[PDB]
Amino acid sequence: ASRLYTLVLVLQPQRVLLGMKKRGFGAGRWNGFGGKVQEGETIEDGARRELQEESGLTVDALHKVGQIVFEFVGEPELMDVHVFCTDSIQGTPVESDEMRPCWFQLDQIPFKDMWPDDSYWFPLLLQKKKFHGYFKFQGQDTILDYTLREVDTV
Ligand SMILES: Nc1ncnc2c1[nH]c(=O)n2[C@@H]1O[C@H](COP(=O)(O)OP(=O)(O)OP(=O)(O)O)[C@@H](O)[C@H]1O
Repeated sequence: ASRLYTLVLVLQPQRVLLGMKKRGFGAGRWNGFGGKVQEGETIEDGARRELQEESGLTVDALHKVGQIVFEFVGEPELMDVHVFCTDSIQGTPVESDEMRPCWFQLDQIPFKDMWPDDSYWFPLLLQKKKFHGYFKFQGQDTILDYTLREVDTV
């Protein structure tokens, strides 16, 4: 019972781009760019499309960095999130009614205003490591249990 999602982090040597979600589930947090994979599109195609829709950026080269499964107690569907990274983009980030982009220096990542699971795997992403993770949440603020392991192949 899992649904496919993508998450894209535009990570450059000195900075990372995040977007403040304006509405819906998880509004008020800085997150990567992503969403549900559509019928007839590959996971990577879905990741490229979501980055454009949510940030206005065009990505050519994408790299798989992680796979994270999110469980929300009381919600039947698991989120099967395929995480990707790019340092190679075109365009300028665009603010829309749904999302506000902002660049962050790597030592100023706003963890207090991000999903709690980011504090576990973002440090791996910054050190160019690949990972498989699982987080079980109660509501939007509490991690009940989790697992996280580094892998060589995502
Ligand atoms: N680290 C994280 N942990 C948990 N949830 C996260 C997360 N990062 C992140 O973006 N999310 C949530 O993941 C969800 C992604 O789904 P979404 O943005 O609503 O997209 P959709 O599948 O509806 O398609 P879209 O509207 O085209 O983007 C949102 O509810 C975000 O709050």
